[PDB]
Amino acid sequence: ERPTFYRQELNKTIWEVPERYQNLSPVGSGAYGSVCAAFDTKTGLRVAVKKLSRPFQSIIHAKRTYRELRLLKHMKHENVIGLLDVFTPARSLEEFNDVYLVTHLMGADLNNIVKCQKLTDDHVQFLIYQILRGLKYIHSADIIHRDLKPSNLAVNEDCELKILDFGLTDDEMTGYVATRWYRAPEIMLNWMHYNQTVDIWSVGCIMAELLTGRTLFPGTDHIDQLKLILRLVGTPGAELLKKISSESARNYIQSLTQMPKMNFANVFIGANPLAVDLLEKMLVLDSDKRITAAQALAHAYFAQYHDPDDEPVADPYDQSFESRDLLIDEWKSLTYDEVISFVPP
Repeated sequence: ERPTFYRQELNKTIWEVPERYQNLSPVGSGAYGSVCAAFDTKTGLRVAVKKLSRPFQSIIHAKRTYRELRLLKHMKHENVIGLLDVFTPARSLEEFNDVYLVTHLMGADLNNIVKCQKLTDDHVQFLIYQILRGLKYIHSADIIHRDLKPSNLAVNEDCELKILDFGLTDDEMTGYVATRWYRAPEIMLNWMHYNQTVDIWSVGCIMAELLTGRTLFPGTDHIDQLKLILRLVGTPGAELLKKISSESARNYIQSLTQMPKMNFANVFIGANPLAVDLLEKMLVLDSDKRITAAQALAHAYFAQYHDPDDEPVADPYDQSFESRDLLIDEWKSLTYDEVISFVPP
């Protein structure tokens, strides 16, 4: 059942893939590996074929490679980037070295959408609706995205959306950078263990922006960002304070001049009041009191799209491997096993 593979060198990289993938075209690269756009003659879609570079260079890499493959194979939802195929030209574990992932190619991320046009409220309900729909699925499996942002949301000409490369160095989070602007404060300052409510905070930031055309919390750094946040939602109370482990963070938080939550109706002037209500429920300083993806889908803002019968949950995702210490060669074997055992949808 092994498909026939064919080799070729495109932009200094050798690609050895099944013949079902045609017209490969280099669409970029990075620290992760090279990526080609291709015509998948089986599904008929335009796909992204990524060749992982040195997936087993070290224990840490070998694990990351395994983790991403595991996460991609699990996701089966219209609003979440799923795995269309995974392969290696190797005929055995001894020859196993390169890994290729095939995912659907959506076109552009949310950032590129907003650059080309001005989104109506109807566009925003639909886009947030889909994000929440995919998040309910993700969360039902006890999986946290961890780094939801406009660049991690692919959209197409029909406004359909899919959540991309989930959270898998802080340097990328320093300064006036977008990569940190959508992060819940409790994880930004390592105040506590992050749970899925961290994603709901990212959604509020994104929805606010789509409504105003402006970044909700464009901090010049972590502290500046924290002040922009506390200013909007108020400084912490005693109940939220007890939940912060670090005695230093508490002392710091208690040093700030206390402020009340601002009126969201006067921040998001002219926005649909339902959207304003929902944002107040998403941007709650205490993560335990944030609205859940499931609860949010049922909020009146989404009445035109909500359908409790077309908002599926996922099968349990087993992440026991996360707390497992193995050698590079063992992680590689596990990875190999996941590849050859892949079953097309």
